[PDB]
Amino acid sequence: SIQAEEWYFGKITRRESERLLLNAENPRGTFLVRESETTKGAYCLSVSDFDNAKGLNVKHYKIRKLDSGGFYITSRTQFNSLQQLVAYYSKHADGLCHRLTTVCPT
Ligand SMILES: COC(=O)c1cc(C[C@H](NC(C)=O)C(=O)N[C@H]2CCCCN(Cc3ccc(-c4ccccc4)cc3)C2=O)ccc1C(F)(C(=O)O)C(=O)O
Repeated sequence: SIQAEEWYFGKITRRESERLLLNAENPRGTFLVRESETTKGAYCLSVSDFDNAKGLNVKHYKIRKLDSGGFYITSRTQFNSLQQLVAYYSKHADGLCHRLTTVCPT
């Protein structure tokens, strides 16, 4: 039950998730999952990043969910649940700006 996972912020906006992520105390990979503002049934993985080029910044990755059942960022790499997706991405950067590290403070 996703509503329960501590990294699931549910119904919060894009701007708010960015206000939470852009804290100077956040190390690369700080993250939360929320509802997509415009695609029903889609979610967004908001992730903090940091480089000398841009400094502290946020990326937003859409997570699709099929009725066949899979959750994914790229259809090539799918998961049976949001949790497993999160777990995978905490060990693999792959196409993400950085691997999932720590849950975003509130
Ligand atoms: C303007 O925005 C939107 O409409 C909107 C848009 C996005 C996508 C996001 N758009 C914005 C304006 O935030 C974006 O472009 N992120 C990039 C982030 C950087 C990577 C590049 N890329 C393409 C891509 C390439 C590779 C991979 C990848 C990842 C892991 C492994 C393999 C490949 C993922 C994506 C993305 O999707 C997500 C949520 C909402 C949205 F629903 C909304 O309603 O705004 C929201 O904020 O809620």
